[PDB]
Amino acid sequence: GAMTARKVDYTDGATRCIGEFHWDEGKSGPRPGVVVFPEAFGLNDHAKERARRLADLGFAALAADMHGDAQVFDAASLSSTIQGYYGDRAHWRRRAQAALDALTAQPEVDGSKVAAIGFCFGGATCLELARTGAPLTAIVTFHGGLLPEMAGDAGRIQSSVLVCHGADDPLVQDETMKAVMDEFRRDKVDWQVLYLGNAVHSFTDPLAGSHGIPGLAYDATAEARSWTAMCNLFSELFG
Amino acid sequence: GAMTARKVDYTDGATRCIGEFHWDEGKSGPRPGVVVFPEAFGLNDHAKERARRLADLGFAALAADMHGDAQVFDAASLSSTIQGYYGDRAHWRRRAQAALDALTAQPEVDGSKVAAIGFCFGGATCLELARTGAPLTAIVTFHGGLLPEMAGDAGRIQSSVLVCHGADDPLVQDETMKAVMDEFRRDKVDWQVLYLGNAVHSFTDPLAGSHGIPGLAYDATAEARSWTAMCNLFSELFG
Ligand SMILES: [Cl-]
Ligand SMILES: [Mg+2]
Ligand SMILES: [Mg+2]
Repeated sequence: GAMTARKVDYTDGATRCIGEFHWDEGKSGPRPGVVVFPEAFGLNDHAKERARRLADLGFAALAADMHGDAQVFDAASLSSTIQGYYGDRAHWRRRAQAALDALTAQPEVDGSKVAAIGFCFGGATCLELARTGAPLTAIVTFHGGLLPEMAGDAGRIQSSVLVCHGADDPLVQDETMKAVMDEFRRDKVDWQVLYLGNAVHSFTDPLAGSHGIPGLAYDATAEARSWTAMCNLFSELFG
Repeated sequence: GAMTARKVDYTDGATRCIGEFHWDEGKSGPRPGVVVFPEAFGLNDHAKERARRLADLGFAALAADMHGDAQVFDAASLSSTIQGYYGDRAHWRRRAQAALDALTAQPEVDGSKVAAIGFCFGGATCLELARTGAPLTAIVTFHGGLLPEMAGDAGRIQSSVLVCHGADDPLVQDETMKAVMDEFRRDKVDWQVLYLGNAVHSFTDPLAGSHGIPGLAYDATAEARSWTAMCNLFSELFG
């Protein structure tokens, strides 16, 4: 019947992280692995549920702890450490790589077949990680607040890229989306961008409206369609 | 085993059209109907194959004859017909509606569950037809050279809209895509736009390169992914 989950301790320098690894015990042997990067709030029920859903699709999934000590922040207390990441992208990248290493350390994971998904800040985190040249098959971002690349990033992405974007999301500027697409074009990345009408930021979270942060709202249609697009990409590229 | 096809005679004023209707004889009773609008060349093997593939998915599909007398043009001989449509959008719309009426006339079609897909000019045709307020559940455009709306079109689309766009297609301007998306936003249409990286115009046709028209090339990845997105939307909205 049910999927199983277990805590995974890992480190990034002096920071101790506690992720949660989801897999189907009913399935035997190595299988594709997915890192799930949460929203800025941190490792929360939303991210863990997405990892569970991935285990139910036949994957081994690690819900990542970016902040360390499984810390969760509310809207008020958040800028430390989110600005920490934007102001030091090398540090941000190492923290993401630590999660990918923790995934690949699990014996249920086929290390040759790994991907990453992420939500909001976690979506941005997927793209940062891909830009290091990590050996990812695919990344999928969900309402990710993507950044333009750093000098030296050109040509490094090895993964397929699917960006699922809320078409009315006020937190992501048109100019940024165009710049990122132009990077993908330049490098001939295997890329897609799916614009989801009537969707804003955090469209995948039924609690999106609970934070009192403007520009965040749930849209079940966008959640379903983006998840299906992700599922299709993984089925195409794995197995 | 195999799907079946039959010719369907219909008229738009003085113009006699000969479409081709595809269905599974193994399936009994009314089923969702799809009009397939071809590229500018006219009713050809490419369009008929897509109608066949739709019949294999459980739909009743009419490959439309826009030009009349099942006429096909090559790249050289094409403009007199095509400029005819762009210079008289009301006429273009009536010609499209005649195909939709011919579909709905077939006893295998559930008239309450109809959609339209189109390729290139046929994609543009789907959007023109939806702008009349036709009772379509969904339209899906594949490398469609979409036009901005006519004065008086606002609020009229009742269908879901999925636009599958080749991200490097030189025949469709960024400004046009942005304008169309802004119409969808304004009216709160149930819309998506899927940008397919590395794809140009006519990405769904393995013969795209055979016409000697610059900007046209096949991309099997884009063909597959756009077809899957279409199939998903139909499964979501029908049944
Ligand atoms: Cl669903
Ligand atoms: Mg490459
Ligand atoms: Mg509406």
